[PDB]
Amino acid sequence: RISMINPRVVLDENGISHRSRYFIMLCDNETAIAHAKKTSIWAVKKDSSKRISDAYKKASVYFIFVAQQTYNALGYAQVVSDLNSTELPFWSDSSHAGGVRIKWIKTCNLFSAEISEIVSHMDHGSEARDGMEMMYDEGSRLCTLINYAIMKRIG
Repeated sequence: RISMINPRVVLDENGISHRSRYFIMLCDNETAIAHAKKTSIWAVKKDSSKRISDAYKKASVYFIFVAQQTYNALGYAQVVSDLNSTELPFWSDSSHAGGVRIKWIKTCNLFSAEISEIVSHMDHGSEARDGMEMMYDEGSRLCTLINYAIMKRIG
């Protein structure tokens, strides 16, 4: 099983790479995304914490940040620490299991129709669920689209 966009990337049964794994973060709080972009911390939901923590121990993990109401691209970051119940950001609530440190790769606030299309179909054809893992080809495409949109915006 080989990635459709990268012949050198082997995929598991789910279409997920063994080495690079991608999760979507759907944010509806300007204060939370602004805080995360300044302090490089994110809060992980209890519902997706086990799969995200297991991925952190096995591979490189990236969060792709998308606005809930618009699907605006907000950036993407590598997760660089495991879940910690004592380092939760101030905006977290009872639905969060713990915080993770992140390392921002790109940060923006823009719209891409191509990005919105991918997020709109990420749940096997339906709208993405917050915290879900995506396929390798979706994460690779989204990161490239963010890089390309940032690139074109500076011009």
